[PDB]
Formats: sequence, C-alpha cells, structure tokens
Amino acid sequence: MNFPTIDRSFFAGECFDAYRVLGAHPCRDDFGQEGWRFAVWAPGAVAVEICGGFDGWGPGVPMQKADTGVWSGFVPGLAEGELYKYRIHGKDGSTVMRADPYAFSTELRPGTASRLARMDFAFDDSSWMERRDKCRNLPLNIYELHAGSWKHKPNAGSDGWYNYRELARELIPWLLDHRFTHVELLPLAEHPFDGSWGYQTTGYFSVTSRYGDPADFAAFVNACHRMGIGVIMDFVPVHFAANGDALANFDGTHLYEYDSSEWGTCNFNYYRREVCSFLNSAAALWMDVYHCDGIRMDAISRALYWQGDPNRGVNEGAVTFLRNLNHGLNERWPTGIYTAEDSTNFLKVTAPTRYDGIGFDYKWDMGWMHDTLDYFATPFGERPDAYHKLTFSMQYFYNELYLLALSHDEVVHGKKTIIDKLWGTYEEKCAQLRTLYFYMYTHPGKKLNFMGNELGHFREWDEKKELDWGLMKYPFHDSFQKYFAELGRLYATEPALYDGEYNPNCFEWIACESRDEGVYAWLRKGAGQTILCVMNTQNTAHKKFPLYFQYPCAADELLNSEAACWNGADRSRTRHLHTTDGGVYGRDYTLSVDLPAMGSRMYRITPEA
Repeated sequence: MNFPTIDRSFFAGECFDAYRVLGAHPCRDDFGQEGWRFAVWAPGAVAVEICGGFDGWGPGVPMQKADTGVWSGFVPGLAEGELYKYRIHGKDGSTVMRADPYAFSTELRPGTASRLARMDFAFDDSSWMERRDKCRNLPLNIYELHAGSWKHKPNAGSDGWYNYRELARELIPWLLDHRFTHVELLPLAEHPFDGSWGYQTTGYFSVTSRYGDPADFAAFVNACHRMGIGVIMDFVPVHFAANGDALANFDGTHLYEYDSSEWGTCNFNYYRREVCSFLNSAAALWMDVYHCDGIRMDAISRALYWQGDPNRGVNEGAVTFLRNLNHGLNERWPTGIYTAEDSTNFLKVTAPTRYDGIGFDYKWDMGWMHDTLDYFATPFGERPDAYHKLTFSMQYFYNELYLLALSHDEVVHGKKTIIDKLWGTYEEKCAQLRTLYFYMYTHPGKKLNFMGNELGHFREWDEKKELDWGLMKYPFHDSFQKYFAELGRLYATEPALYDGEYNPNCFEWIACESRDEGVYAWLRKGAGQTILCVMNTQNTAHKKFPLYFQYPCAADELLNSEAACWNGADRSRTRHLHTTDGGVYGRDYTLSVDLPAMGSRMYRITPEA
C-alpha cells in the first residue's frame, strides 16, 4: 500500500478537505486486493491499531506512523457498514478505544463504533447551485428545525423517528405552504446525548445515525433543492463533547483542546493548526459532500473572546481561525450563507475581513430579540415609558448585516414560548402574537424562526416530543399558521420588503414618537416600491390615527392582523384609503387609519402624481 499523504496545508491550518485522506476509505492495495484504508492524526501516540468485527474485536491491525504523526493502515475485504474503532496507545501510557474522529458513519447511540461508508452521493441539483445566492436582496425566511422532534412517525421517541428521506417528504410541503426559503438544521454531527440537541458533538464528520445513513441525508438535501428550498447546517466550532473516548486527550496529550469550559465540553485550541484544519474540514463537509447551502456557527462569542468576555481580551487565534474559515468557505462556495451571533457587539462580525471584520454574511440581532420580547412582556400601562424600546433597534441596525432570529434557545429551560412570554389574557397574547410577527416580517432584515413559532405553541420545546400538531384543531392556532404563511407570502413577493433591506434609503419612520398610543409606523421602500407598516401595541383601539406624509397618496390594505380570518376581533370593511390635504410642517398630508387594539396593518402606497 502506497498510503496517500495529507496536504501540507493541514499543518498550516488551511486544509478544508482533510476527510479525503483521514478517516476510512475504499481502495485497492498494491496487489489489487479490495479493502479499506484508514488514516488518523495522533502525533504523540506510540501505537495505534485498527480494531473491529473482522477479527472479533481482538488485537486488530497495527498502523504505521509517518513522521507527520498521521497513522495509516489497510484491511482487505471489509464491506460497507462494518464497524471499526482505533485503539490508541497514548503518550501518557493510556490505552483508549475510540471512534474514528473522522468517521462518516457511527452506530446508533449509545454505541460509538465507526462504520465504513462511501461518501459519493448522486445529486441532480446543479441548476439550483447555479442560481444560488446569499439573498442580500431576496427573501431569506429560515425555518430552524431539530430533525428528531418536528414530527414523529404515526404511533411509536426513537425508532418513531422518521428517516431523513421520510422527513423531507413530510417537511417540504409545510415549508412551501409557509413560504420558508431555507431550513436550518440543529447540528447533525454525531452526538451521544439527544438532549444536547446536537450542541455537544463527538463525530464532526458523521451525520447522525439517529435518522439514517449518509445517503439518506444527502437525499434530504437533494429533495429540498428540487423544490427550491435551501439547507443550512448548524455547526459547533467552539467546543466539543468531553467524552473521554471521543476527542479529549486524543493521543494521550491535550491535542484538540488547550493544555489548560462549558459543562461537559472542552474548548478547541485554535493555536493548534491541525485543529483549525479539522474544523475547516468539518464545516466544508456539509457544503461539499452533502451540498448544504450554508453554515450557522454556534456560540461564537465564546471563541472570539477569552472566557467569552471581551474584557478578558480578544482571542486573536480564534479571530484568525474564523476569518480564515469564512475566507475558505467563500472561496469554495461564494453563494453559501455563513452566519453567527455576538451579543457583545465588540467586533465587526459581518464586515469584510479586509476592513477588520470577521467576514460573516449575517449576524442574529440578539438586541432586537431581547428588546422586542421585553417590550411585549410589559404591562400595557407601563408601555408609554418603554416606547423607544422598540425604536432603538433601527438606531444600530445598519452597523451589521442583522438577521431577525427567534431561535430554539428562547423557548426552553423555563423561559416560556414566544406567545407565553407576552403580557395579558389569552386573547391579548394571541392578538399581540400576530402583531409581533407582523413587526418581525416588516422590520428590515432576514428572518429565522424555530419550529413551533408558526403554530403559536404554548408548551416549551422538548426534543423527546414532536410539535403539538393537534393545536391546529383549534381556531387560534390553525388561523395563526395561515397568518404566518401570509406574512411569508408578502415577504417573499413584495420588493418593498425583501429588496434593499440593508439600504438605509429603503426605510423611513412615519410615526416614532406616539408614546401614549403605543403606535409605530414606517415605510419600507425596496426597489422603489412603497409599503406602509403600522402597529398598535396598546390594548385600546385608535380611531382615525393620523400618519403624516410628505406627498398625497392612496393606501390599499395588504394585511390586517386583527381580521376575522386570523381569528382577530376586527370586522371593518374599508381597505382603500387616501390622504387628506394638511398635516404638519414638512409633511402636509394626513393618512388617517383606524387601528384595532393590539392590531397591525400593511398598506401598498401609491403616490398621487
């Protein structure tokens, strides 16, 4: 066997395809005998054996160590799906049997044995790829989903899980109906504990066997693309699960982790070049092998800053790693979408690396999420003083390419679901929920929502359960999901809303000082078209609320969040309005609008020439 040697870029932290050499791969030896070759980076190990069923889990096959610290070996005759592990004899005298860190397939948890798998999948999505776009000036309406707890098989937890293929068949119609453009999957890298949701990773290259085999996931992505839906993979580059037989103490030294923090994890050492290559290659896997359309990176602030705190200092190794990661991802897949968040606002997350940014495409607007939910949690009587809690977001909005996210992290651990966070009666919570999402879809910036948000779910998310689909037997919830679909439709089809979101010239306040009434109004002006958006956050109606315009115009209603069809309380009939002459200085025209309690309205504006 002439074993392939990994590119020198690996040791430079610049390798994005390390999994083409490392791991287990089909090949022929020098005598033309079919088998599998194995390669594992373990520079401090004194010995490594390939172990598996082939010799009844005995001594296995000794690997040979290159002066690079990469061990290689070959086993003839093995079939796809056969189990293997590495027995690692560590620098410290330890002996540990481990999953291949570059496993492509792993037995169903709790087992960690690696499985021989081919990684050459059939796709027919080349035209999808040619059309692909970061969506700066297109709708980006992301459905965040955990693959094990969206919908379960009829009857049945586990085994009652759909296979990836079956999941695609069930999910795609729901996405299309609600005009979600992309699904963002919680991490599918292999992980031992269902309740980590994928955020405590052991198998970075091993798409989780919970929902089937590698080809099954590839088929899921292929199916999405056929129907015009993108797939974003959640990724965990800050830390890994601390299991003693996974990545920690890998070669009997602190290899992947620092020589010297979140519970049950270890932090990756970005000053270790081969660790950078590992992570580069783990992100790239999703784009390359599985044809994903983007990467969302979890908890990046914990990497950017020592101990996650800018006051403790910037981790320049982390910054350089992330810059290089985004650079290489863009070099290979420029129309992929790469996102993160950083609520510290210390570094420029979405600015180009050239201008000292980190080079992400979008940043979740954590401030928008917190401030908006704080506001709608406030008793009506206290809202006048808290009025500018909502206007504040547009003061900083253009500082980053912000994405408005209501994610899985906000509907767990006693924090309450979105609707349950809101102040008031059942009916008032329901009315405000309609207005909240009106605001979400008509505030500039791309969108992300965790599964259940569109149902007006009351029960917090539990990965052991599916969504409460039975909620749609109730008028509120059924009408709410239709309302959510209508927001998606307007967002996807109206240039005023999706085009020029990041252009300050496309946003204009109309009413932003109406503290007593709790009324906010603004124009969205994408592509030279105009939509007026107006929301009432008080629990009383406003009659003929005046909105001052610089020009005379007609207004045709596109949406009324309190309409009967959304289970709302308004039964008004008038949809076509026009300004009257006279307003205020500089704005000599008034558009008078009736606002139902807690209600929002959207109008197409046609200037009178």
